[PDB]
Order: sequence, then structure tokens, then C-alpha cells
Amino acid sequence: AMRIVAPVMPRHFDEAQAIDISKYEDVNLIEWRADFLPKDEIVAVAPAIFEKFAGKEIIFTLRTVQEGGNITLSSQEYVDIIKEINAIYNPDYIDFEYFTHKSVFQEMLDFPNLILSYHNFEETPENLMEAFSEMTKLAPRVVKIAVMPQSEQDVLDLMNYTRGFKTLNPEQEFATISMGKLGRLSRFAGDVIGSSWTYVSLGQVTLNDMKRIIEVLE
Amino acid sequence: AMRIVAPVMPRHFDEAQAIDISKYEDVNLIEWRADFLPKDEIVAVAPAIFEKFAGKEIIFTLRTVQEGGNITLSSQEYVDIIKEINAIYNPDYIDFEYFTHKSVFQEMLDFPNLILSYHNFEETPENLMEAFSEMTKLAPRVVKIAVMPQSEQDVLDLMNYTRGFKTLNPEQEFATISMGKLGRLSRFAGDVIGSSWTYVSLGQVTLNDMKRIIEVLE
Ligand SMILES: [Mg+2]
Ligand SMILES: [Mg+2]
Repeated sequence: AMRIVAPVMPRHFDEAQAIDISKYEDVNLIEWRADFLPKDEIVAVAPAIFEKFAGKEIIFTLRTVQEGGNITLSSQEYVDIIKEINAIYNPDYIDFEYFTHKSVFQEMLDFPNLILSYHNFEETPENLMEAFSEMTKLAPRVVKIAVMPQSEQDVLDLMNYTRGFKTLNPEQEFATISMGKLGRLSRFAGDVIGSSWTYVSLGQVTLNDMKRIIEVLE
Repeated sequence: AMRIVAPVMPRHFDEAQAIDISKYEDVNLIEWRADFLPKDEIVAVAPAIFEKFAGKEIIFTLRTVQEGGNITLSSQEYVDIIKEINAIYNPDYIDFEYFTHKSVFQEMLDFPNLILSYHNFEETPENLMEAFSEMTKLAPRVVKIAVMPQSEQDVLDLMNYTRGFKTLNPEQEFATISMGKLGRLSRFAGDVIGSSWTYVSLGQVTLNDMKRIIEVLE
């Protein structure tokens, strides 16, 4: 069934320490958006995140600038930070920006818990099927794709691609959305399309709106 | 933009007369489901319907048994009742079950205000594109199609067919849905797919749930 993913994004240590866990009571999957920190504070802030959310599963996500994130890193810095956090903290899942940082993907080959991710804020690309195929054939823990529609048909394409790949790979977990106001319908289509990880806020949708929609759709 | 269609379905005259119009305040399009009456009471009940809803546009719908309705009529009886109601009352729109009563469609050729309708409660048929094409090429006032999905892909097919036909015929108004719990997503997809007439209740969805969804999608 559907899994709700809620982000945690402290900008410093005093903030991370100060987080209210009761805010996350309805959620068992936490995404630490480590890109909200300066690169030199990520490892310092990790203990607070892992200690606070010890009751939940934790995703380590270093969302980099080319993928819409708040940190600018070389692919080398990127993989080095991921591996250091991994070696010490053992996050349940690790986000890897497959296309942006493909040059260092060979360093990540042995990980069974990757969320292979791809975000396109410009368009729904003409080779989207090929992107699904390449990511799905790797059989990561999750295939995560977010694309910007430039027409209503773009939104339907995202939905139909997810359904086709899910039907061919029923054991593969997907988190796929069409972004923007235009693509918002796709955010409530996970049960139809085969997208089971739902990224929410506490285009973008809150947990409250999600619940209300899941109500009507059951 | 979207038009909400609310049904009126009295089973006798005392009932029709007794209807509370304030229930329909948010709605400017009324569907008189005349099939809830015995055939010999439809014309007797019409004055009450047309007088009560004089402020709104009115659809005359004789939904027959093979299309999921509450009356059993020959195609001849069907067209005769429609034409009598039309001659006296001038309904703003008339529903015509294009496939079920095709044998008498020649009698309806000159009407510019038809809702050509098709309901399949068994499946999403393999020639659905052909059904869209035949109905759309007639350029009725509305093409109305409701089909039962037997898989998630069936729901997406209904949605993609509507979008393709809408894009090719942007002046054509559509009212298309995938039925059941499975197809419920399609009921909130009208803006994406190009379905602008929304049939509600006061799978099936109420005006209240609709409003709440239109809120989130804008
Ligand atoms: Mg380890
Ligand atoms: Mg007339």
C-alpha cells in the first residue's frame, strides 16, 4: 500500500535538535533533506537526525542544485558525503540522482537500498520511457521520477508510463509524479498508476490534503 | 469550465411537486431522470419539473434498462416519449442512448441539443476508440461515455481517449467517466482529460466531495 514520506530540513544543529517529533506521528518514513545544511555541517548534524527519528525509517537525501536542491556539489563530493553518512549511520534508504551524478554511480553499485531519482523541472522529456527502462532494469529499492508537464497529455504520459512499468515489474516500488498545478491530479493517482511512495509536506500537497483525497478514493 | 449536472428523480406527481429547489442552489444544470416514473405518468409529471426548474437549464433523460436505467421501452416507445416531451416542453438538452436505440436515431438527426450517451457496466470495450470516433463525428451537443474498468489500465485508457478526442475536437463538450471504485480517479480528472460535464449526487460522487476535490486541484 501507499507510504507517506515526510521531509525534515533543518538548516543548522540547534534547529535539528529542536525538532518536534510529534509532528511526524502519522508517518513511519522520514526524508532527511541534508542539502539544507552547509556541506561542512551535514555529518555534525546527523546524530541529531538519527537519534530523534530512531523509531522511523530514514531516507538520506542530498538533493543537489541541478535536481532542484539547495546544495552545489561535484559528483565526487556528493558520493563522498553519502558514503561517510552511510558508513557511520546506516540510513534505511539513500537517494541517488542517477542521471545527474551518473559518473559516480559505479561507486554505489552494491547498495540494495537506493532510491534512484530523477527530477526534470523543464519538461516531460521525449525519452522518458527510456529513463524508466534504464532505472527499472537496475532494480533499485525505489524508482523516483518527477517531471514537469507542458500539456495535459504530458500528465497522462507520466501516469501511463508508471502503470506499464509497474505491470511489467510488479515487485518494483515507484514514486512518480507530474509536477505543477497541471500535474497535481497525478499526486492522487498512485493507486491507479502503481506509485506507492508519496512525498508530502506538513503542485506540492500536504498530508492533510492527501488524507482527504485518500478518503474519497479509499 | 466544468458544469455540474444534478439529477431529479421523482417517482410520482405528489413527489415532483414537493421537490425543494433550494437543494439545487449551487447548480444551473438539472437532469430530469424520467425513467423513475411509469411510462404513462412521464408527460403528466413534466409540467411540475419544467415549472419548478424554470430558472435552470434542464436535461430530459429517459435512461432505459439496457443502459442501467429504471424503465423498459422499445426504441419506438423511447423516441415517441422524447418527441412528445420535446414538442410541448422544449427541454434544453435531450439524452439519446446512441448505441442502444440506434434504430431510431434517424428520427433525432435534426436536433442540435443532444447528449449522445453510452454506458457499459461490464467492461471498457476493445472498440472504445471507434465509439468515441462515431459519436464525436456526429458533433452532438455532448458526448457522454461511462465505462466499467476491469483493470487500472482500463481507467487510464478512458482518460487518454477523452484527451485525444478533445484535443482533435476542442469545441466538442464531453462527459466521460470510468465507473466503480477503480475508476473513481477519473471523476476528478475532467480538467486534465477534457471532460467538462460532471454528473454528481446530492464510484458515484456527491457535490460536496466534488467541491473538496476541485478545491485541491483548483
Ligand atoms: Mg552499513
Ligand atoms: Mg421546440
